[PDB]
Amino acid sequence: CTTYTIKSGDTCYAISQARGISLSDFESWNAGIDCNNLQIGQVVCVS
Ligand SMILES: [Zn+2]
Ligand SMILES: [Zn+2]
Repeated sequence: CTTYTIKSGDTCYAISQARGISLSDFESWNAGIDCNNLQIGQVVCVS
């Protein structure tokens, strides 16, 4: 897991798209993450 910290206006889709990964793979690395309720400062895996 490469970590990334959620910033204002971030979405799981935009994070995935910017890194050239599928949103499904991103979800598989992020244990039931709630993509419609992200918190500023939340830490996610991007690899
Ligand atoms: Zn894949
Ligand atoms: Zn939700």
